[PDB]
Amino acid sequence: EACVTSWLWSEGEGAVFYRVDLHFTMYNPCGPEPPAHVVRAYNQPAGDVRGVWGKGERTYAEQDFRVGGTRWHRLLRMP
Amino acid sequence: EACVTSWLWSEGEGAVFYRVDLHFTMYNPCGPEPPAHVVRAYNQPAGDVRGVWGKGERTYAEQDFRVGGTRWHRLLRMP
Repeated sequence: EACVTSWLWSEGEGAVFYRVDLHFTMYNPCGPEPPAHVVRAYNQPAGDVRGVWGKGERTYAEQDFRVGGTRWHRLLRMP
Repeated sequence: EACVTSWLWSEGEGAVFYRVDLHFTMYNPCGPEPPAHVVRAYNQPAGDVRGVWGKGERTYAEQDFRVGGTRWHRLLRMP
């Protein structure tokens, strides 16, 4: 049982910032449901990747994408 | 501060299963580092999607992919 993280922010005014942490720790979920738009945004397969940052040790991949009508960003661990 | 989840399993003998939960709750991470191969597998942009299951209310998208030499699967919430 352990953990990693990633971040998730949007562009345009009214932008939201996200510091997400993922825990790899039969019935029922594990809590509530934030704004559902922030879920359908962190999951969407942004097949395009145009960034590789961080300092490794740790390696993050940066990936912009438009959903509906709002441009995001999403940097995830990538060893 | 709240939560969603998703699952992550592999094919071929010696397969691992994963029940992952994501918490959208300046310095430092948030814990340890599981087997790094399971991180570089849940993050990889599987741009291809060939599944839409669950019962909605809740909606999951199913998406197979080959990394290196191991075929996975990955079903994520998609409202």
